[PDB]
Amino acid sequence: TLNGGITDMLVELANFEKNVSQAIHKYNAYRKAASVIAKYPHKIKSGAEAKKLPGVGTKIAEKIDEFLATGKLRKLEKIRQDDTSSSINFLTRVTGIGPSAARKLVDEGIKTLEDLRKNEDKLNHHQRIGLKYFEDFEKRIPREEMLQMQDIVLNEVKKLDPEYIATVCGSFRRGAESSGDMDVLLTHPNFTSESSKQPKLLHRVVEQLQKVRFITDTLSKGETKFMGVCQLPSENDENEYPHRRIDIRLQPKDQYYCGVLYFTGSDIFNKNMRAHALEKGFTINEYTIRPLGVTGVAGEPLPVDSEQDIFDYIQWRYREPKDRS
Repeated sequence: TLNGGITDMLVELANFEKNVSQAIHKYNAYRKAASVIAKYPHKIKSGAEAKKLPGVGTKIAEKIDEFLATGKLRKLEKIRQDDTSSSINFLTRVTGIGPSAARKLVDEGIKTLEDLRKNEDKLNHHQRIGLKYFEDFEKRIPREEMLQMQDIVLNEVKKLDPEYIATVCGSFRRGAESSGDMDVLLTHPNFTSESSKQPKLLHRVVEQLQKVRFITDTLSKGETKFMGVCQLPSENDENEYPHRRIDIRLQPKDQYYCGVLYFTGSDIFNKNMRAHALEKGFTINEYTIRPLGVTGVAGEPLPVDSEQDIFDYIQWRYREPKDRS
């Protein structure tokens, strides 16, 4: 280009006056300056040459002049900041606050982490702890620490009851050098899809994990899923281990490996695996795999005793989790 940087700036400016301002006659103005400058066959070197062109006003020349000196524009910086549909996506980075809540805070004035902490009365318990450990929850968890966390969790589970099965899933299970959090899939032969719902099989693990000081906060304690906060034991060291997000999911025995498969995923891998079951005439859920007919009529859930059965069913060779990108 000769003037791309100017027209880019100008069009973005224009779309603000139509989207956000609904001041449509400044849209039309900014557009005019884009078209002419875009048709002007020389490289603009300052704002006054533009002001000549029958569409670049003083204020636009006033705008263009800034862009060619710094390499940026102050007007567009704060507009990119104050976007309602981008400030909503930063508030959702706090656990507990979905877009539902994120909408509820932004147009009421609160849109920043400082302003979130300027009005804690407007946010529930889950959201408050999420807001408190926010920076910690930003951090990655090195594999080293994941391996330690796994030790604690898996040792406590086995001690409680040999019949419990616990698998740490997610990118960790795919052998990733770092993780965002920990997600434990847990089952017990007393809990099946036909059986009567058994919240204490989950409760007992969570409580033991609190007893040994690994679990430090509860965000969400359900009947089949726990969401909370956890922390490695230190001794006493400058900035000890940061607080980590942990989830524990209790699944029915007969639906467990479908769960492990799903939660170990990779998103992309799960999609590709599901499309493929579908090509072979099977449907895969995080709970079951079933024959699928002609129409979307699904049949009876097939027996799964391992991740391997599911691969067998859809005619794939087993994939190591490490190879599930």
